[PDB]
Amino acid sequence: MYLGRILAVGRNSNGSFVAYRVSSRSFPNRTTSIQEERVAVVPVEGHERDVFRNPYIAYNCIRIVGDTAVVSNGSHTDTIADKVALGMNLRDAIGLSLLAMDYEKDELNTPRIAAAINGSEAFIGIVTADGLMVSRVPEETPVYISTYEQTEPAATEFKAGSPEEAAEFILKGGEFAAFTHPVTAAAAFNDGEGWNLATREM
Amino acid sequence: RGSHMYLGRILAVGRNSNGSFVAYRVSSRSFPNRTTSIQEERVAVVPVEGHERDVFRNPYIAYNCIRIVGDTAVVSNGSHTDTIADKVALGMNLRDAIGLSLLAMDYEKDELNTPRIAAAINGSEAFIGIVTADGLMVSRVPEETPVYISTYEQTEPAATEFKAGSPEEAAEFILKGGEFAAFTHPVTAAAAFNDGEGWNLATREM
Amino acid sequence: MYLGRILAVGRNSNGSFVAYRVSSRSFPNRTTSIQEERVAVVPVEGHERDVFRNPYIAYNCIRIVGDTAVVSNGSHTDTIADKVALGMNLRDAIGLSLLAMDYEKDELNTPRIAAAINGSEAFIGIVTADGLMVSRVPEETPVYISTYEQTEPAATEFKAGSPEEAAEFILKGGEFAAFTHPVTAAAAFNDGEGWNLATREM
Amino acid sequence: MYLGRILAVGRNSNGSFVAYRVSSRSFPNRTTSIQEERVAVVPVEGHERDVFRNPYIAYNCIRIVGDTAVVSNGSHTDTIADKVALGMNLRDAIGLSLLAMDYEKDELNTPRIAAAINGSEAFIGIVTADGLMVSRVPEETPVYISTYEQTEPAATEFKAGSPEEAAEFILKGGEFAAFTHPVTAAAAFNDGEGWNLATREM
Ligand SMILES: O=c1[nH]cnc2c1ncn2[C@@H]1O[C@H](COP(=O)(O)O)[C@@H](O)[C@H]1O
Ligand SMILES: O=c1[nH]cnc2c1ncn2[C@@H]1O[C@H](COP(=O)(O)O)[C@@H](O)[C@H]1O
Ligand SMILES: O=c1[nH]cnc2c1ncn2[C@@H]1O[C@H](COP(=O)(O)O)[C@@H](O)[C@H]1O
Ligand SMILES: O=c1[nH]cnc2c1ncn2[C@@H]1O[C@H](COP(=O)(O)O)[C@@H](O)[C@H]1O
Repeated sequence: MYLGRILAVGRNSNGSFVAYRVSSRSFPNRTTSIQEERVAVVPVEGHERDVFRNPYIAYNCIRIVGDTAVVSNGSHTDTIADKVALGMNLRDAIGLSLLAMDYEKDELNTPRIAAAINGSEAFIGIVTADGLMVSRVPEETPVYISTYEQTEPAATEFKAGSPEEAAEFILKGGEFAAFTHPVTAAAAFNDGEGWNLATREM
Repeated sequence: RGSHMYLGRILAVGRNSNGSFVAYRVSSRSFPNRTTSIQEERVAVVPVEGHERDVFRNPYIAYNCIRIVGDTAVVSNGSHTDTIADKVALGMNLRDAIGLSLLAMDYEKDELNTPRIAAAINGSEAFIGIVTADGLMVSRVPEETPVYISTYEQTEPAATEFKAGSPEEAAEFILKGGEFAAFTHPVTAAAAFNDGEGWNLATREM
Repeated sequence: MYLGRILAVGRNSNGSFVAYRVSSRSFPNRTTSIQEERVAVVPVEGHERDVFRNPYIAYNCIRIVGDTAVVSNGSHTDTIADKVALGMNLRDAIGLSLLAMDYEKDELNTPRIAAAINGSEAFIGIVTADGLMVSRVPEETPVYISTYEQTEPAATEFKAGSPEEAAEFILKGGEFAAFTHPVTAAAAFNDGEGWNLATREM
Repeated sequence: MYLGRILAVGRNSNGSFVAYRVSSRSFPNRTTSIQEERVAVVPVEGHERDVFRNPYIAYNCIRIVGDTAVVSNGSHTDTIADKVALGMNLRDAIGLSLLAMDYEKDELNTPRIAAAINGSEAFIGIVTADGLMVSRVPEETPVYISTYEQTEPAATEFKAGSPEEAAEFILKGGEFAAFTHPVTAAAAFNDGEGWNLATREM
């Protein structure tokens, strides 16, 4: 039931997207913030100092580089987006970044997850204490992955026609309604005219 | 799927009640004139006498398929066997050695985008990996069971009750034993086995 | 004369060490903090929010993993230290981490610098918009490198017999006295009985 | 005076190029062969079996991928070219390939050298038992590097207006005339209308 941090990526009849949701037990005092071409997970007012207690709770969860949208549960969002910006195919950008940064060094060896999608293809990846996996996202269906339990891509009928709807869906919609401890969500959606961002709170 | 019993190159890795091992088998349709050769701490896949020039026709048919570096055994379907073994020798955990090598070398640029597969195992752990046109995967080998993977069809680790108590038996098994008997076009096989007193090598022919 | 962030690594008659110094014009309100097996560069009281303005000003500058000391001007200190901890020679740990993380995406394409040293060898590295370099530290002499100007290893007669002295030296000693805008420094020293840490302020 | 394998890269008033020269003491029975978009170093008739004695003597020394020319002293020519073809900037393609493949495991720890150049930029690299280096080629001057002695980029007034002239020059021209044991050379030249290849023998 508790999947921790979750991300979804893919395309539906309305367009392409990436969605992100923070689920948390020990660090629930966080929200999402939209800035230029990116969405950051940051502490809510009055909890700024939490970033000094744990180095894995504040980071950009979404980055937009040209026609590409990158989503992840950590600072590797920037590592991956930067490589894409400097010229590197999606598979290698995710693969190299995850191989180098590796799983998080906390009490649970929390995995680093990520995905990236452009106009022609998409990839999803994860690195844990047991391995590294980067795979092409099925053209026929959107998928999601999480840091706990669902540490493997899983198909999902992700319905959404805007970033607002995408963020809401991963937060409280469909099968995601059953995953516990929701805190905040964000998403990027491209209906063909460019990437738009949005966030949703409980 | 089912009607496609040709798996191409196959490797197996794991431990059983007799010890730890890596096994390799060459299955081939277009390059069946090859054999395995044992050299110092390694086993190479090479053309049989009279076909030496094939290496100049295709750069992926001759290579070391097994390398032993200290307590570690490395197995793969290409020259990345050396890339990985070298990193292990210079100090690099198994997962990263395989991951970095496969990420860099990538799938083979032939008519089928033939994947590069590999595995490595030491006294405490083992990892298996593959890189294809659709991705990269390196995973810890289950302590409870040996696994195998191939370049075609079985491009994902699969459990196997690998019975063997020596490198000779391991090579024979992946060549004609158990479920491997059903995989077509066998050519030659090799294996490394460690019963606790060190890695020993062997090859088997049809 | 402004070298930005500086690091030194090597051995002298007293032992082996790594030293780090923060020089800064736009973010001078920072100090160094010692925690378990590491030293972090963090904002001084009342400036915590600066970490949300620039993602490159707060990070562990020194990490100790067993017999190895790692020093760097960014979060790649952890990326490198983690690889060393999981088994990876110094050259590759630095090489892989810098190749993946790359130079910083600010107004100056600020390079990422790093060094690591154990009982038998040491390496130093840098990645800029013009390249990547990782090299063995000369056994005969300590060296230093910075993010601006001295973007290449340079020999230095680094005198010090403790982490306190090492931190002081890179802050105000020898040729470092001429490098401007000093803010805070830290160092790790091993006289043969283990790595000890220290920080020094102006 | 013996530099082993040598490569040059850069641009002059006539165009851009990469040049390669095999110098050898123990394996002089080799020549260069032009194939589709590539030049291979192979044994001369009657010495085919040498490839089974040493794994580092036969390989593609030049690969052309679209607007990019790649040159190297080993099979990493393909590793690098393939990454460029699949989308990867020149610096990272060379950096990743050299980091992974490393120096050659022979009696001399022979380095792996490489360079790549397209319409807007060029990079040169080397990996030895002492390190890894990938750097931007100066826009103002061509440079060369070798496996022995000149294991660092060096400026060269490389005169040539065609691949034939480029191959000849690195083989017997200018300062290269002084480097001993020449065997065979090859080059790729782009005067603006595409990459053309050529080889030259003593
Ligand atoms: O948003 C996040 N991304 C990545 N790791 C996180 C995040 N939030 C928490 N963690 C890590 O996961 C552990 C578990 O957090 P929890 O499951 O929410 O209680 C923490 O101690 C952190 O180290
Ligand atoms: O032993 C091998 N290892 C890796 N690739 C191979 C090997 N043998 C053949 N190949 C590649 O796989 C393609 C198919 O070989 P085949 O399946 O035997 O017909 C060839 O064109 C080669 O590029
Ligand atoms: O300690 C540091 N490590 C890495 N980058 C830094 C650090 N301090 C500042 N920077 C970056 O360098 C730029 C210039 O900083 P300044 O030279 O101190 O004014 C900043 O805008 C940051 O992006
Ligand atoms: O063309 C080449 N590229 C890379 N290494 C080579 C080449 N030729 C020879 N070598 C390596 O360099 C060593 C010395 O070659 P030599 O200097 O020509 O005698 C050999 O044993 C090989 O391992």
